[PDB]
Amino acid sequence: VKQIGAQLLPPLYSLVFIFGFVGNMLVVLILINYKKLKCLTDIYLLNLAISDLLFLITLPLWAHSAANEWVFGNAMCKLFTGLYHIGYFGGIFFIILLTIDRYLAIVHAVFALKARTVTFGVVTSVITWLVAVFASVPNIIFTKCQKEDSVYVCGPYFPRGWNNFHTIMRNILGLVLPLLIMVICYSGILKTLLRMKKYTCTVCGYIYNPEDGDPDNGVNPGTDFKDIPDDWVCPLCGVGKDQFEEVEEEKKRHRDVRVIFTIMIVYFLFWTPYNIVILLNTFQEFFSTSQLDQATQVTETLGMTHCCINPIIYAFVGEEFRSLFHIALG
Ligand SMILES: CO[C@@H]1COCC[C@@H]1[NH2+][C@@H]1CC[C@@](C(=O)N2CCc3ncc(C(F)(F)F)cc3C2)(C(C)C)C1
Ligand SMILES: [Zn+2]
Repeated sequence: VKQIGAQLLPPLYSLVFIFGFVGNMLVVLILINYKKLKCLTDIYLLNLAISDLLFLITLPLWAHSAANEWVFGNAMCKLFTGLYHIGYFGGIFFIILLTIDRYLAIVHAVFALKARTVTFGVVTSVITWLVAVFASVPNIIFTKCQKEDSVYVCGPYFPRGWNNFHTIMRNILGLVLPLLIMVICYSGILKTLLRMKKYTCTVCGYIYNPEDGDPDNGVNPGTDFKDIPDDWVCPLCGVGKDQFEEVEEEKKRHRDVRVIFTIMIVYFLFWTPYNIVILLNTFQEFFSTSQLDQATQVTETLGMTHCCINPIIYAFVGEEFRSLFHIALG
């Protein structure tokens, strides 16, 4: 495990820092220059890129210290632990705000006034950074630079009280809160999208509008396509219900749900294994102890590579890159 750490992490963390810094800085430049931070969602996307930047700028010191002793001092050990937790806790909170922003705008039809868009986004973002700072305060206090087995190490030294409280709070803030928000928000968004979703016929091209409906053949307005009976047929050509296909939303705010939903799902796939093993390692209910100790180190690496995956999601899943690529040519 110690030799695997000296071999695997230095080149891995170097590649994550190169791909991560260039990618996340491009997101910041595209939000400031192309989008101009006009919408409310753009301010939280900018803070999410800053959350990743603050996190990934600590990788050169972790990459270096994976193969040799800690030589930056106790002051840098405390500072770089703060940037890790502010970047980690900060990031997950801005993903929750982007999910809440979409839930209220799609499910409840709420909108920020043009004059109060920049004012609301700035005040709530400062409050989020303050809550992310207070969540990192315990980790900055107890993480120190001490010597263990004649080797200088920058690691956590929490008493049994604050260590148990650290573990449960990291799970509540990084695993229970985002997952509890995911199930309530995205289901509610899926419910309202399904009712308003339009369906196009593959034969004649007849686009079924739910707001208008089809009063002619006994379909009152505002009815869902899934709620229409099986014996129903197309008004133009009279084809069957099985030939009708789905239509993508014309509104970019409705198509943007897939971008933020992926960001949330990818966060869980990378950070849940770490959050679960620290809970199993701290609260040894039935627990073999060496397996949980090595598993905490392996799952931490996975979580630390997550910083460079956010710009890759906006490139492939998001249409904001393909639109910018067409503008860059003609
Ligand atoms: C100062 O603490 C930091 C801020 O506060 C939270 C904890 C965080 N811990 C740091 C994060 C960098 C760190 C690390 O990433 N490690 C440990 C050693 C290790 N050894 C082998 C493998 C292996 F086998 F899986 F490859 C993985 C790993 C994972 C280390 C390189 C300095 C420990
Ligand atoms: Zn038809």
